[PDB]
Amino acid sequence: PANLLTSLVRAHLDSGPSTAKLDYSKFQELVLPHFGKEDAGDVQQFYDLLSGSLEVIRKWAEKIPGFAELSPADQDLLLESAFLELFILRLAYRSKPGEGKLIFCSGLVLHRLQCARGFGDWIDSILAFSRSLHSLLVDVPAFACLSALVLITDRHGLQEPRRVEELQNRIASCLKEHVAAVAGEPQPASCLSRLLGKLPELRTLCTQGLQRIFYLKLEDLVPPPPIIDKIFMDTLPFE
Amino acid sequence: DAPANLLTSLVRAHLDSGPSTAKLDYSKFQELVLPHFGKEDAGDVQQFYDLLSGSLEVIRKWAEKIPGFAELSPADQDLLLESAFLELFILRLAYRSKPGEGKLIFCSGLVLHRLQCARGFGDWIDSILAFSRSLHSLLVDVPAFACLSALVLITDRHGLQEPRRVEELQNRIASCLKEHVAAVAPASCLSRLLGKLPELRTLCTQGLQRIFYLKLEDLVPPPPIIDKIFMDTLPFL
Ligand SMILES: CCCCCCCC(=O)c1cc(OC)c(OC)c(OC)c1CC(=O)OCC
Ligand SMILES: CCCCCCCC(=O)c1cc(OC)c(OC)c(OC)c1CC(=O)OCC
Ligand code: NA
Repeated sequence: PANLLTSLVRAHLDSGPSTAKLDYSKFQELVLPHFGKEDAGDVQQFYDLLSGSLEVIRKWAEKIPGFAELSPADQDLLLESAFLELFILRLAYRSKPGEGKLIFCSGLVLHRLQCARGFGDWIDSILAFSRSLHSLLVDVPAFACLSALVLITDRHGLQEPRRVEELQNRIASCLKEHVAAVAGEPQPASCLSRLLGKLPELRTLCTQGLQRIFYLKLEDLVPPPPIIDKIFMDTLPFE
Repeated sequence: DAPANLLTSLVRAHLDSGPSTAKLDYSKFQELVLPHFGKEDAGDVQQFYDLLSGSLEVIRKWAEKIPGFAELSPADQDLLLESAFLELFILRLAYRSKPGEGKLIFCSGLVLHRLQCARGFGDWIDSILAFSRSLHSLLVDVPAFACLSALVLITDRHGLQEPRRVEELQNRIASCLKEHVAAVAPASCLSRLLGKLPELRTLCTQGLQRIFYLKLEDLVPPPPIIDKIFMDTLPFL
């Protein structure tokens, strides 16, 4: 149970690596003593980790009941506008901040110190958020709704903002009755307002992502892939 | 007119572009403010912008005083000014500041404590004060600095209509600087100074990032000419 809750759960679990398909062939806890200060390699990896999730988040979104029923312009705006947030949220939930382990959606496992030069201090902020997310001890169905709710949310330029809002309300309702379905002791709506407290912090983290990309576009060692670029420019709110 | 003529003009342009020890404005200064670090409100951001704008109006009038500059084409004067503004704002602020006391001293005469700049400027201001210490330790005298800042401005820029008249004027100020440093008694102070250029370069980048961040945040609109400088400098636009 139940039918919305189970589709979400399935779309979530299907959009990422099983425990058995994790790839450690690249993971090095020891690296340094060095920097890039930015090397091409760092930057090209940063961007490749980013692009990797694109196709994955896009197929995940399609399995959300109702998402395929929004206008195609609305589907593309939600996806573009939520991309960085979904990338951070899913990374944060997937990773293991106690050990400094980042686990990407391909299955690829990397150490923080392997990510540092590419992501800059951003990786540290993501890790902090992941530490905080972990201690909320959020279950899979709660997570399945939370990420869906990051995607399905009001955005400037929506064609059918009311239909996006009814789809979001179904999801929030599903969430609310699921975290109340674990009743004793909590049943609180404290659990709830704590998990929902994680969305603004996420938006703040996304801004830090846009900051890193601005910085890398500035130095121009290696251009972003056009779809990341398009999201950067389509979502920077300023002729 | 008819001592030291180009040099005299440079010094005189320099000195009239900034405050006398007597004209320092302690009216907003507080030796201790307790800021909420990492965040900023509209008065913070507006002061940051005003500080940038007033600096550019002042750099404009100083430039009008460099012999030859005001006879460059209008578009050339604009382009030189817009292209060097961040460099000049950082170099001039660091040169007159008092980092041993956490004091930023702007061209208008406004004195502000590092703590007071934290919210508008973010980390950038701390890094500018590092460059102040770095600059101050080279003991660049005022006539050397008059020539140096002027050479930051007068330099090749892509899109000049009259690049050779700019290079002609660049040659004039270099010969002028050389005469001066030879009149005041290998890898030289200038070589040493050129060695600080990467610091200045990074501080300009850090300025461009702070402005990006604040535009993203959008508490208040930026001044048009500052916004145009930010936008013109982006190599991807
Ligand atoms: C390489 C750095 C060495 C340390 C010197 C620091 C610069 C300085 O405080 C200074 C000292 C002067 O007197 C010697 C002077 O001329 C009157 C001068 O120009 C206005 C300045 C510069 C200035 O920007 O102040 C105006 C408010
Ligand atoms: C044209 C593309 C060049 C990109 C390089 C970084 C641009 C920058 O930081 C900058 C931007 C400006 O305008 C935004 C500007 O004038 C205010 C300025 O003063 C020299 C600098 C400083 C500078 O160019 O030297 C250190 C980097
Ligand atoms: Na992902």
